Amino acid sequence: NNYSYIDPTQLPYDHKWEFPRNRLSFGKTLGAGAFGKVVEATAQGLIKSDAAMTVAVKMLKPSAHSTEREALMSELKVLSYLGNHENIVNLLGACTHGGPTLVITEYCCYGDLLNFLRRKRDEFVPKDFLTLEHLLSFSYQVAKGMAFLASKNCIHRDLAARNILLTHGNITKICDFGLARDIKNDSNYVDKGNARLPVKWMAPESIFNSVYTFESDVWSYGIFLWELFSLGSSPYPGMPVDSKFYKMIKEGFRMSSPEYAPAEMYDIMKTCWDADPDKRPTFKQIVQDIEKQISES
Ligand SMILES: CC(=O)N[C@@](C)(c1ccc(F)cc1)c1cnc(N2CCN(c3ncnn4cc(-c5cnn(C)c5)cc34)CC2)nc1
Repeated sequence: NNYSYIDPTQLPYDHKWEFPRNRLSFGKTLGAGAFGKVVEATAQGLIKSDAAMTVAVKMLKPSAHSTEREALMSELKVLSYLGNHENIVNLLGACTHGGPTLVITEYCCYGDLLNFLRRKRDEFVPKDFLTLEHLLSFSYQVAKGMAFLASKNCIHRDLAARNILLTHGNITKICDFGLARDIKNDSNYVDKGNARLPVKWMAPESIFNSVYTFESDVWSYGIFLWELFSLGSSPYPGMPVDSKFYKMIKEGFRMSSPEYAPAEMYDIMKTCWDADPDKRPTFKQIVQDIEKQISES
């Protein structure tokens, strides 16, 4: 074939990103798991020659298999291809010469939104009080970031309040692109792996058939909205993940409206959870909907 879709993970690493690893000073661990960790760090001279800035640095454990090493490089290449957006945790640099690959991203000083909502829950106002206006703004910003990803033919596959971070100026940023994929060629992705999965955030077709699409990211956005307007409650309260859970989801059980969700935001949630993926809204449509809500506020 003389025309093809360019696979961003096949492109060369662009050395414009390269930063000297001796100019990083690691601080505390921000997240940790089986394969590696993300740490806070000081980067000396990263943007301005004479200034230090705080960054986040993603790194694998020395024992990481080659499956994990290439996945980290692939994530670096996807972030390089996507480009910059206000509502994602942006790539700032990488250390790839010789030693372990380090991926340097923006640091979000307020941490993840799930923990933020839970801390602010008891003083929420339906001073520095969380308000409904904050929640509408966060819903809008995450929709904008996801619309951006979809516009680049990318899916995230783990959208959840725990993977939205908060930084200065009430700006929310989507983080953790380890499972993000460009799906330009086939319009879906079939997960063949065997890791633990975020079942309560997954579309039914992802649970039952391992298929991930633009539309399954939209399902997870609906679950995120329920977390958001519930001020950080866990989804499907009182329902463990077991045979009954899957049966109920398949038969059409859905969560009810959070107490603080405006009717038009619960309306979005319900459409995000349509059993038919074709009936779910796109992120582009969601952005326009929330825009209209904010302007009428
Ligand atoms: C399955 C798995 O192993 N995942 C691994 C463990 C993984 C790791 C390495 C690897 F190579 C492959 C996978 C994983 C992947 N991402 C992450 N994070 C996403 C990025 N993040 C942040 N970014 C930017 N700023 N920021 C600020 C805070 C913060 C916290 N408190 N306060 C006050 C601020 C947090 C972050 C937080 C965690 N944490 C672990």
